Amino acid sequence: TYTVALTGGIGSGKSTVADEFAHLGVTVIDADIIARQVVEPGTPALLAIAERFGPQMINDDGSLNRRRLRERIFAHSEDKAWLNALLHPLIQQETRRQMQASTSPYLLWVVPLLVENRLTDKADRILVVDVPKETQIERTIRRDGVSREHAEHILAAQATREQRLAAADDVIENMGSADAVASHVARLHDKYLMLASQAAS
Ligand SMILES: Nc1ncnc2c1ncn2[C@@H]1O[C@H](COP(=O)(O)OP(=O)(O)OP(=O)(O)O)[C@@H](O)[C@H]1O
Ligand SMILES: [Cl-]
Repeated sequence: TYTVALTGGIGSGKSTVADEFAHLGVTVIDADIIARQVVEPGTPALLAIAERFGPQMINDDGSLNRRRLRERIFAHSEDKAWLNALLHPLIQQETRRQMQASTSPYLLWVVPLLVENRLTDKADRILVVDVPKETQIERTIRRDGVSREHAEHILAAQATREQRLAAADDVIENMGSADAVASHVARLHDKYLMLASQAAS
């Protein structure tokens, strides 16, 4: 299936832009979303986590207490392997199920480390969601409750803005009015529909 890889730095709005494509009927694959769904309330994986590490891993609303699980892995690095063994097969299975169930003309794959892990060859097209550096920092501080200095450290551990733009086939700036960003998505959607038809012929 024709595949567009969406990437961008922390705070740029990968998920925000992907949602607009989803609204146009595009199947969006995002490993972070899938990882959250495999540990949703009532899931067997969440039960396994609670039975190993304790009922305090479950909040009163039935969801995973993510901070308590991060604390457990921080104190016991060996439990990272256990968590990976539990969750990776479920994430792989659900990724494949979603691919198979899709009936849209193309797939949008959210790939946060596309450039860093050198995956710029798997997708038919690369879309970069871009914002100024200061915008990344401001949106990350707000969402994640980190210091500006912490946000800067994350940026330094990710691909540079220039590297991401160099790899992009198309760039969407997640700035200005939300309506215009959505119109930009609609224009790219038509481009991708036509490229998918061209590939199919
Ligand atoms: N146009 C915008 N103006 C202001 N804030 C925005 C805008 N678009 C998204 N945001 C906010 O910016 C933050 C980052 O957005 P989002 O979660 O889509 O980022 P991401 O690139 O998918 O994720 P990550 O930073 O984890 O890599 C969120 O709090 C989102 O609400
Ligand atoms: Cl977390």
